[PDB]
Amino acid sequence: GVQVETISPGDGRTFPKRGQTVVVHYTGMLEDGKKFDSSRDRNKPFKFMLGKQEVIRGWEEGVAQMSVGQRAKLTISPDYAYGATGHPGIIPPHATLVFDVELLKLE
Ligand SMILES: C=C[C@H]1CN(Cc2ccccn2)C(=O)[C@@H]2CCC[C@H]1N2S(=O)(=O)c1cc(Cl)cc(Cl)c1
Repeated sequence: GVQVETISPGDGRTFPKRGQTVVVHYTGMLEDGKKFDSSRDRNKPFKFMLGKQEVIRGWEEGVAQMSVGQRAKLTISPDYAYGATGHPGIIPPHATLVFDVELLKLE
């Protein structure tokens, strides 16, 4: 599954739901490894629409637990990320992922 651990608090009121456009900054890391990607490298925020399965399941379930303004750590098991296959060259097989996510706004 996905574990959500808060780093810094959001508004405690505005939590995204299916069909909303969520704007975030994030860093993605392998558990027991290093960073593999971040939004903040280019500084252009990452945008996605919740509940359209355009991001991994752990994001779908974990970002839905975040409110606007919040920064949280998401720990995502392989079955909620990229499973047995991964994405060779960036995410290995059977990888647990850790993300530092900051939910900026709904757009
Ligand atoms: C590239 C940005 C996305 C990619 N996706 C969607 C997705 C789309 C197609 C293939 C793999 N993943 C995702 O679901 C998640 C979570 C949202 C932020 C980013 N990733 S990510 O795990 O950091 C990532 C980032 C990058 Cl550069 C490549 C991969 Cl294969 C995965």
